[PDB]
Amino acid sequence: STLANLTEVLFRLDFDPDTAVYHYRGQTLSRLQCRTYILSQASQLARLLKPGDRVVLALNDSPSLACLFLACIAVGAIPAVINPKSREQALADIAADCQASLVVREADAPSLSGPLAPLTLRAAAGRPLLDDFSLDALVGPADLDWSAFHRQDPAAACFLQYTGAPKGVMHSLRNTLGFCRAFATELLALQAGDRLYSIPKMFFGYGMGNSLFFPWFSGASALLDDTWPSPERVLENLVAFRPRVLFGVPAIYASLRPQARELLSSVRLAFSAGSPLPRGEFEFWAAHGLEICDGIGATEVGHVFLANRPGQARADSTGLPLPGYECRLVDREGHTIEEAGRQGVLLVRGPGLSPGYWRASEEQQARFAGGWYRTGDLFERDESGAYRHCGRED
Ligand SMILES: Nc1ccccc1C(=O)OP(=O)(O)OC[C@H]1O[C@@H](n2cnc3c(N)ncnc32)[C@H](O)[C@@H]1O
Repeated sequence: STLANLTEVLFRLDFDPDTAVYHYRGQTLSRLQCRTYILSQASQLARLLKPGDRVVLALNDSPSLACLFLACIAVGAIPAVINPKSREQALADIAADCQASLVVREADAPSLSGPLAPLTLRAAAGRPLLDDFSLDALVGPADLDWSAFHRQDPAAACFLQYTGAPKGVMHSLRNTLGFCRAFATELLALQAGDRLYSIPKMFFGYGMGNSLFFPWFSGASALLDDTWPSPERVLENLVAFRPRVLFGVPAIYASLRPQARELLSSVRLAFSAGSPLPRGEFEFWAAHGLEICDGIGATEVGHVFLANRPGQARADSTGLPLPGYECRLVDREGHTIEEAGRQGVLLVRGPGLSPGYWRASEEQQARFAGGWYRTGDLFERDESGAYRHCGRED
């Protein structure tokens, strides 16, 4: 296989550079604007990080976060995005687990300490559209025409996602493009220019796909918001941004019921993940003319791998495996279940599957045994081949 770089690959995708990619605080950035800034920032990060160095980003959703993440990948660093409001010990544990060289935090955040503590840098106060994260002062201004991408095997780790003792899921160029194609192209068929709004943030793998990657991958644009998603703020964003595609979770759709008319003004594709979408929620929204598509993803599988298809969703159901994925149910003795209406543990293989955990015991890595990911979820299949969640194994 040819050595490649995920950021470089995204930049080569054939979409109009003048179209929007990210929206933030009433402002918009084009593909070209972000690419220029990412390359400039990469030229600075290359003075600080060697290929392979890990980076933890403890930041609220913003274009600067998304661009910094891709600039890290551009230089061969391995970033991970975590909750900016993580307790100090939790951030320390993650930074220690991936042996991070650098942590980028919110303004006024404390410095990391302890054995092999990473360098801590801070975002600027005032929430600028584009932030240098003190790099101008630390390593000097950026180069003007940087393009020194670090190219590596497409199966090698290029970023981490942390969902007990923290476990970092490795994601590679190959399986990232894999989960993007299966979900953004094959399931949702996102179109260039589509305005996307994910309420879940980029420290959740669901939100990272929705907001960080799919805009680049499909030529769409995403609203990024660094404040918490109170129903009041979600409503403000809906009215201001008018997204065509909404990524939520079941409780969010419940909370949006009083604002159904405003949501229906612009939302044509409504997705729900994270936990099962109740029939009552599906049917409330159907009565207002909105189909909600329930699908399951997991960090170890990159994104959604089994879902209701737009135009064909059904209540009280998780739908069908996405193109490229294979799903299997096993009984308590490990035997494959062929019958309908019989629950078992769901295993999955396919394009989005992670190559493994960054640092783990053999027992932890055994969740990936045999080229499948063992979800730990109990599911049953009906005669049509559709799946329904039934709980967690024990
Ligand atoms: N990482 C993701 C990317 C995309 C979309 C979701 C995720 C995501 O949730 O990733 P996590 O690793 O935090 O959690 C995975 C676990 O969450 C549960 N689950 C998720 N979606 C559903 C659903 N629709 N119905 C029923 N259970 C669901 C299930 O227990 C699963 O094992």
